[PDB]
Amino acid sequence: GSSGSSGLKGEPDCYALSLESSEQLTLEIPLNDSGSAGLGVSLKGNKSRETGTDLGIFIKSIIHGGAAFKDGRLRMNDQLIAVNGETLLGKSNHEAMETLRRSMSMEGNIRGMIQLVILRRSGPSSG
Repeated sequence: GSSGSSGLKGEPDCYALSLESSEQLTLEIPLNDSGSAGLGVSLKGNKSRETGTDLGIFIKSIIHGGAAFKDGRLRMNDQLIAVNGETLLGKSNHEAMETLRRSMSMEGNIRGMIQLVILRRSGPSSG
């Protein structure tokens, strides 16, 4: 490591260090007691007419006093770019949602947990 620079007179730019890019979070929810029935959360599908495709799947709302409640800390409208390592965007509203319950009973079986990969840009253009 160790490396830098000095000088520069003007700098045709405010500041550039690292290119910005959407962020991703990884939440782990155990399906030990919940798995029995399932996650315990509801999702909603969003369709786009501008594209004519399926934006994907997004959380609807976490049901407190439950299992997901723990992770409920999150907020609905959480696009599921994947789940348990399985992609969703590649699938449709049905399929996708069909995979969840799958991985929920599949991973929650041998594993007992489910991972949720969400994508949230840096900032929703605020300022």
